[PDB]
Amino acid sequence: QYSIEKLKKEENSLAKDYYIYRLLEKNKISKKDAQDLNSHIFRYIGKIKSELEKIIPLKPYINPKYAKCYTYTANTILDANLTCQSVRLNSLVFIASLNSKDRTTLAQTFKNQRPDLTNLLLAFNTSDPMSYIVQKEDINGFFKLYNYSKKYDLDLNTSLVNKLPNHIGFKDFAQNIIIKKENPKFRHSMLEINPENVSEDSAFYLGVNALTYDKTELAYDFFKKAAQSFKSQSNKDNAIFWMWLIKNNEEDLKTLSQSSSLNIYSLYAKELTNTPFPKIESLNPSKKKNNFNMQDPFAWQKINKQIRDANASQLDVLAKEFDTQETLPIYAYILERKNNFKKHYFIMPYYDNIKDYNKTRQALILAIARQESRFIPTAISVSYALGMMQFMPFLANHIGEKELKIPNFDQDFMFKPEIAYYFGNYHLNYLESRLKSPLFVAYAYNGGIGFTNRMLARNDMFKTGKFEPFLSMELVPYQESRIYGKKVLANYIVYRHLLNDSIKISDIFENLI
Ligand SMILES: CC(=O)N[C@H]1[C@H](OCC2=Nc3cccc[n+]3C(=O)C2)O[C@H](CO)[C@@H](O)[C@@H]1O
Repeated sequence: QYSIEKLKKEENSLAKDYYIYRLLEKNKISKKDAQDLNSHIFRYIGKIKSELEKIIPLKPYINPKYAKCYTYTANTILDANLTCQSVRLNSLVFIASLNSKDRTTLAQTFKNQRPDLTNLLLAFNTSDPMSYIVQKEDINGFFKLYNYSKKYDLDLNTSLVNKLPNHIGFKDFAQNIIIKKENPKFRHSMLEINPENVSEDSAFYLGVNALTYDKTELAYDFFKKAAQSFKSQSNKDNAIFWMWLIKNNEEDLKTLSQSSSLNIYSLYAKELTNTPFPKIESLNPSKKKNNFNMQDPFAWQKINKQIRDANASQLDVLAKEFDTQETLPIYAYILERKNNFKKHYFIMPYYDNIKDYNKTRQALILAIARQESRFIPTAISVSYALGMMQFMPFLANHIGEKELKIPNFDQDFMFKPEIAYYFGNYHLNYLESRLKSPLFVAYAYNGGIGFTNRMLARNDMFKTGKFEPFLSMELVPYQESRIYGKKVLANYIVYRHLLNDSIKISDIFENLI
């Protein structure tokens, strides 16, 4: 392994973070090594933060200007100057902590300048603050209360619900309560939001909301508004698909069958309309090799930043440089960006390691690897998932040390295609044998089998129903996994096709119920 001094000479990157983390967790960083260190951390969040602050806990940070203001409590707040008073009253917990006499006083003080404060102050002098804020139609206060406690739930009138989307907090709020199935009175009130007043994801989610109460008309209008406003074509297609499912206008399905975006919805539309399968590019570079060390994590991280920080002209220079068999995953990575994501790249690198698996298992492996890494051997994620199949270190060690007992096993073996594909196959077997559907497998690869089993046990998920299974696909409670499923499923269809082992996507959907 590389020492801390040798890491310090490399550019900040997720690779460097990973390796610093690995020293940390094996307790190989002294208090003296850890001094100048958070100048060397590319992204100072998560576990590397936790770990480095067990050595050097951070004193900061409260602004030197308001330092005075954090020396008062709910007992001494009326002794605070007027700035200090207003600063501390940013916290709804602080306000809750005050007694009701002090709230009445402070509320008189602020009714002129800060009636936002006044309203919250007076709100916490009632048994139900939300109800007070709702009656005042204080939008800022509504969201402060929502962030403070998710437990307030109350019917909102048309006037008020239509003001809510104007606030930055609305999107997360709506997605939260609709996916989690919380705040039933909020959700029911959101049926009266005018579609004119929302766009993009908010409008999409309000469409899902409307379906759950069997309000198909409002749902369509919500989905329509989502389709017209969405930035990405994939999302636009998701919304058009619903537009069609609800009303069945063939204009909508045709638009969807003709989409440039390859996704489960455009694939399904093409199947229903007898539209041919989309053009999949074919990359067979003659040249066999170049310099590039495909096993070097640091080399990838630098070439990666070059590919993001590159004008459409610098890309052509990289494309030609990496036009080899050895660097085929990079070639395709560059190409994908270069042609502005209009062409469809579905490579099959390191094929010898999977050619003996049945074709259906091959497709799943490839589908997962495409989404997880675009087949970059030394790919590292923000949570330090490793290699082409993006194994979390816990699971990689459990498999390699305990289950497959590989000799001299290190987790950096996940950077090896032969290992990635083999551990991938192993883990996929465990999941397929319990879940069957490759969609369900995909949810569990990403978010674990506990989460997936909890979801399938539910009465209202992946059961029979008017809009099933598409509705349940919209209600998978982890956003990361909800998206991952859709994408891996589309990769699966495509890879089964390229492997001369086609399946109708409608068959996939029937076996979800
Ligand atoms: C390298 C990386 O961060 N991969 C993550 C992957 O990132 C999606 C990627 N998507 C794309 C898309 C186009 C080009 C390149 N990439 C990537 O390199 C990675 O997202 C998954 C969840 O959906 C994560 O589990 C996975 O670790």
